[PDB]
Formats: sequence, structure tokens, C-alpha cells
Amino acid sequence: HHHHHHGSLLPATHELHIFGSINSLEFDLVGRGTGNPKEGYEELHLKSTKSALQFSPWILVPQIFYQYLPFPDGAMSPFQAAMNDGSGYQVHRTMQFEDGATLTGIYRYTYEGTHIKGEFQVIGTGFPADGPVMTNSLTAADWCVTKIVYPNENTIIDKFDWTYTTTSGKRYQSNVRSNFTFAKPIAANILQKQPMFVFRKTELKHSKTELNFKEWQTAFSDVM
Amino acid sequence: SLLPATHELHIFGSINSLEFDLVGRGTGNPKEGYEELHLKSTKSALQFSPWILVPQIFYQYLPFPDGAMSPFQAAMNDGSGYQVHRTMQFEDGATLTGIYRYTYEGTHIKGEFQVIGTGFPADGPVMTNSLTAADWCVTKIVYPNENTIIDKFDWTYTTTSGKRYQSNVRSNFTFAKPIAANILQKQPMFVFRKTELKHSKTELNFKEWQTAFSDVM
Amino acid sequence: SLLPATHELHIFGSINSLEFDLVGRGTGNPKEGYEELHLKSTKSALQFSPWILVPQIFYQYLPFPDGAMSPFQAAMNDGSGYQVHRTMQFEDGATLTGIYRYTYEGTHIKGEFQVIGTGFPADGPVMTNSLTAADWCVTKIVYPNENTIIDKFDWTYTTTSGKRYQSNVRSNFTFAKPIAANILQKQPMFVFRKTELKHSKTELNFKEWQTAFSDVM
Amino acid sequence: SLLPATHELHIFGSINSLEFDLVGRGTGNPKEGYEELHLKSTKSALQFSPWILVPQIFYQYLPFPDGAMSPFQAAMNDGSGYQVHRTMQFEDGATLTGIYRYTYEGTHIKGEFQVIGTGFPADGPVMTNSLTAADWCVTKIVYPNENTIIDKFDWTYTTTSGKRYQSNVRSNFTFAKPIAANILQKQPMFVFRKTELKHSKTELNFKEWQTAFSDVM
Repeated sequence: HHHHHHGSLLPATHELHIFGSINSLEFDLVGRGTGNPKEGYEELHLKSTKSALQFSPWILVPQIFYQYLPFPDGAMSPFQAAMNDGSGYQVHRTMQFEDGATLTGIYRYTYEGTHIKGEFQVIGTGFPADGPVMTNSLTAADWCVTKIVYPNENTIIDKFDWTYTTTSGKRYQSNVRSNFTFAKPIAANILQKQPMFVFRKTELKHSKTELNFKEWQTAFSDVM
Repeated sequence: SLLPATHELHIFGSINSLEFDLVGRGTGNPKEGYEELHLKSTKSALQFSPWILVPQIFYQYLPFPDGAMSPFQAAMNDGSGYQVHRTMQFEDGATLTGIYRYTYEGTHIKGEFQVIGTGFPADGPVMTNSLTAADWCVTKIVYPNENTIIDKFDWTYTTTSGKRYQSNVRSNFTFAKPIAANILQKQPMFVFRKTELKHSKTELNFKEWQTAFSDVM
Repeated sequence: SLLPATHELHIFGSINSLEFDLVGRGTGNPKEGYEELHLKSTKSALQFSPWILVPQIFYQYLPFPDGAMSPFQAAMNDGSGYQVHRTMQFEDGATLTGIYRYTYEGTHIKGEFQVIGTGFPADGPVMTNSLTAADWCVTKIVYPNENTIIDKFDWTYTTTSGKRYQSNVRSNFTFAKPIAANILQKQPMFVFRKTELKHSKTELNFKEWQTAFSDVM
Repeated sequence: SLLPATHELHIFGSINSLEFDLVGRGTGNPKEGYEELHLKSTKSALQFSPWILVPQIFYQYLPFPDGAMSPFQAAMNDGSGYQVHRTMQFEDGATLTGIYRYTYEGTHIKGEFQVIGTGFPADGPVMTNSLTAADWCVTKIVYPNENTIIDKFDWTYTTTSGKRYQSNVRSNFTFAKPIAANILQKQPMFVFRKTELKHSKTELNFKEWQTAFSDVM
């Protein structure tokens, strides 16, 4: 899109400001990343602007860019099409954990050419003081299949069952739904591609002040 | 014991990305669980049912039984306060989150409430302004630890079509100071609430009656 | 107006594939909302908390306010009856389904309840016999149509560890004949219930009190 | 070494209290995740969409990647077996519970599946036979302990109106003997399934293809 950029306008770089609180404990992180929007790969570095995180940095995954996700056959995903034409979308995600904790993420983006700027507000509450989030006991996130559905032409809901492994070997579960609101209607040729799934893998290296994150995503309508 | 007499609210956010922003003042009786609030839009008319802001639009006015302070009142009394994070999941897949923060000046409360609602169908009763009232409701309160309250309720509106419009609601309250042992010992606690809302396109006049109970037998 | 005075129950099924089967009789007071029931296992010791069978173990004892019949009593009264399909979804992922069917012999009720539960952790409070009591509870009754009711409640037990053990419960009632209009219009309706269970591994002695209410103010 | 070649099903229960009973026979290919089944009503015409019996109507035909026995196959191979308790919660409030029990005789499976469904609106697509197909589906499998599998999937039908009809499904499997440790170390496991159904009101002809996968990349 754009008189001096004739191809699709897909992301090459991003930056994130993520902030909010977990059990009223305030956090704020900023950082920059890159990725490959033809392969569904992204990576991001973050650093606290407020000293050490008093909870598992893994509770920020998957809060920490579907603009890097292509659809099959080199097609644009609806996320990519909304960045391509400047119209955009918003996200409102809610995670509901097996221990009654809730985590809401509110994601907003602006775009400058192939660079994305994210402002994500995240609020989590009701994490038990001896549970794995507050004791920093999460070790990894399981690989995950999300299903994409379209309640109308301007909305997507994605849905997934999200599980971490913990230092004890036990899993820690939540139900996640993400409501996407698009400023412009999603193209009919995307809407007809149902059902659609996305396989995702994440990695995270962290200290108490810094995060180094990676995600691979692959959309698929079949395996067989 | 310093209980509230007056309040003000700045409530803002969006419903299906449509932004709103309202400000106003109210009063209430913390010995009887009554409050009333007027709000006015700082933009234009709301582009959705004003009823979707109920019960977003002050447990500081709720006494506990036999004249005791509720934990919400105790937290105001000593200034330590609490936060609210509320999530409503509707039958049609919509989600509404409310994030409530307060400051206190003597017997005056100032509320800053952020509300984000998404996934309301364009032909549903929220977006077509077809909600007519909110059913009276019983909330259940438990205390999972000395700093945390979880309340839960099934929230239903009546609509012009006669079909009720339902959501399941959970509210997580986070307290800066521990809640009194003697409060913690009485679980669960229930609260019976009635609401009223009169509105124009730009102004809302809201009332709420709330009464806590352990038993009705 | 032929209200219940006695009942009997055969309740059977399995918990995590462990079969159980109990039988026994009871009495109650359908003007007071009281019932008691004594059950004995027909398959020796229960291999799980007997409290997981509460509230599986008779809304025909529930009057509505001012001496009115509840819809459940009315359906006994005229013989037409109703069926129940209840699902409880627990915080630890376990699911318990109950299927309740009744026949009537004058003022006597005969129940056949099938109950299947799975997914209870081996180290959770049901399988370790660590439930200590069931919290008092308010249920909400709604009517999707003239021959169905849905009831909903947040069910919690206390346990020996101090941590409550929670589930969301929904009960779908299917009535053979339409529920009277004068009942349908009393919405919303709530019921306050209290239960007691004294037990061994083979014998359960249960009591329940229930009181319908439209308001508390 | 022993995998199924044939199966028979007796599936029975009720939808909105309307009783149904079907019986029939099928085959499949357990090296490839394929099965087909024919069913005929033993009572009258089905009083609701036959598609609501999909996926009630055999993971013993599912291999795991690389010519592995699934744990479902291993349990048939050694005769120890497993039971299934499935709950579907639909977007309109309906609930459908399935309870599946099997016996084996050589390479033949005999299933006895009890299905109870309630809460389907009179005007909804199940009761108006408005379901047209089931979307292709990915299920997630996890193993909470060595005797239990939980599977989970979002199940959607297409309908004559064009609006999909959605439910959240969970299935709890209880195994009589422990699942092998090598199987337990690989989770989550996913399964891609495709179904077909041709039907009248009295007869169903069903096909399913299933492929387990740990990755797609």
C-alpha cells in the first residue's frame, strides 16, 4: 500500500510498550523486535522501566503481533490486510485460569511504514500468592492450536486452551478468547477460508528485569 | 469510622471500539446501601445501550449486617483502599471488562473506571438499544485470602423482545491491607441488589440499593 | 393440593469409574422447605468423599412465597412431572453429571438418579476425602420457555486444608406440561439452601432446608 | 498385536426428553484413523437433527504418529479398556452429555453410548433440523495423570441460515490400567478430524477421518 511502497506493507520491525499490573503490582516494559511476516516468525526484547518483576515473566506470554502471521499459500491474514491498508484492528483478550485468576489484555497499534508500535495494557488479578505465577514457577508454554472464527465481517474471535509447565512438572491451565475489532470489513475471500487454525510455539528467556521472546506461528486448514 | 457521603465518577473506554467518556457526581447512604449518580457525556450521545454501563457505574456504600463495616468500607475508612477488576461474559460471546480505581478525600470518593466491551452483535440488544431493565440480582462473595475478594453473579437484562440477555460476572478485588479476621470468618456473604437507570442520549441518572445477607432463614 | 410427605432414592453411577449405588428413604415438610434422607450403600464403602453426592441427593419439598406451589410442586401435584439434567464443572477440571427421574405414589416420591463424575484428581479433595461441608448457597431460577427451567448456582465446599473447592452448576428441568403463567412471571426467583450430611463410608444421613425468595429488602 | 476391524454401536438417550435409540455396525482402518458406521432407529423417526449425534457416534481406530498405538488402542489391545464422559456446552445454553462404554471380542468393538441432551431451543437449529455439516476440527489431548486423558475442542456446525452453531467440548477418559510413560511424556497431542454424515430421519451413514499430530511446522 502506498505511493512509494508498491508491494504489500507487512511488518519488518516492531516495538512494544506493555504495562499494567498483576495482583495490583504495577509493571511497565519497553522494547523492540523484528520478524518475518512471510514465515510467521517474530522476536522481541523487553526491559522493565520499573525495576524487578515480582511475578513470573511467563505470565506476559502470549501478551507480548499477528501482523507477522501470513495465511497459507503466501496469502495475507486479516491481521496483515488491516496493517497493509492502515485501517487496523484492536484486541481485547481475556484469560481465565484454573485457579480463578483473570488476565485481560488490551492491545492497540500504530503503524509507520513496515514498523509496528504496540501499546498493550494488561491487568491480572486473583493469582494465588503460592501459585506458580506469583512464585515464579512457570517453565514454558505448551505448543498450542488456536481456532479463528468470524462472528461478522468486522470481528474475529480466536480461541485457545493455554497451558504452561511448572517447575514441579504440573500443568497450569487457562481458557483464552481474543476479540478482534476491525475498522474496515474483512475481505470476503478471507471470510470464506473456514475453518482456520494456527499452530504456535513460543520461547522465553528472562531475568527479573529483561525478556527475550520468540514466536513461530503457522496457519493451517488441514494437516492430512 | 469515616464512611462515604458523596462520590464522583469519570467512566471511559469503548464498546465495540466506539469510545465514550462520562463524568458526574452522586451521593449515598453507607448505612443503608443506597447510592445515586448522575453522569454526563463529554463527547456526544452514546452509540450503545446505556444499560450496558450498569453495574459498572461503589461498594463503599454497602454496610455489612448488624451495622458492621463491609471490608470495602473498612478499606476506605483507613485509606488503604482496594482495586476492582471485573469481567462479564455474555451469552452471545461479547466480553466487558471493568477496571475500577478510587481515591478518597474525607467522605468523598473519586472513581476512575475504565470499561472495555467487545463482540456485541450489531443486531443484539446492546447495540440496538433494546435493553429495558436489569433483573434484581444476588451476588456471592468469598475471600480466598486476606487481601482478595471474589464476587460472582448471574446478570440478566430484560429486552423489548421479552428474551432476557444474560452474562456471567466475576469481580476480583485486591486490598492493599489485610481484611479483618472477623470479616473473613463469615463466608460466603451474599448481597441483594436493585438498580434503576433513567437516561437520555447524553445523561444517565442511576440508583442502586444493596443489602448484604448471610441467611434469609 | 397433594404435596409430598415421604420419598425414597436410588442413586447410582460412578466417580472416576468407581461404581457406587445407594438406597434409602426420607421425609420432609413441603410447606417449610425441609427434607431428610437416609441412604445406605449397596456396594460397600464409597471410595470418594460422600459430600460429592450433595446436592445430588427433591425440589418437590420447595414451596414458593406466601404458600404458593413452586413449579416443581405443581408438576407433582398433577402427576405430569419433570426431569432434571444437572452438570457441575469443578475448578480442577472434573465434571459431574446428574440425571434425575421421579415417579409419584400419592404423597410419596420415588427417585432414580444417575450420577457420573470424572476427572477428579487423585490428590484432590473428593478423592482424598477432604471435603468438610457445603457452603450455604443461593440459586437463581429462570425460564427459557413455558416448559423448561434453568437453575444456576456457584457451589463451594470447605475442605480440611482451608481452601474452598468450587464448581459452576447449571440444572436443566424439562416439564411434561407447561408451567402456569402465574409462575413464569415471577422473575427473577432465588432459593436459599442449607445442607447437612453426617456419614460413614456406607451410610449417609442428609438434611436440606430451602427457602424461595424474590426480595430481601 | 491387535487392532479393531469392526464395531457395533447401540446409542440411546434423549434430546429435550424426547427418547431415541439407534443400533448398527461399522468398520474402519486402525492404521489410518478411518471409520464408517451405519445406524438405524429402533423406535421412530428422530425428532431433531441427526447431526447432533456427531461426534457421539471410536478412538480405537486412531493410531499415533509413526505407526504408534494410541493409548486408546493400547487399552483395547490389552483388554483393560477405558470409559468416556463427554460434555458439550452449546452457545445457546444447551448441554449434551455422552457416556461411552465398550466391550471387545477379538478385533470387534461393542459400544453402548448413553446421550442426554437438554436445553435446545424449540426454534434452534438442532430441533428444526437446520444443521448442514460439521466444520473440520482440531482436538487437544493432555494427560493429567497416568490413568486419565482430557480432550478438548471447539465444535461448530454450519447451518441453513449461514450462522455457525458453536459448542465447547471436553471429554474425560478413565483408563483401567496406566497409560505408558512414553505416551505421557508427549503432550499436548493434537488430532485433526473430518466427518461426514448422510442421513434420513431413521438412518445415518457416518464416516470419520482422524490424524494425530504433535506439530505442523
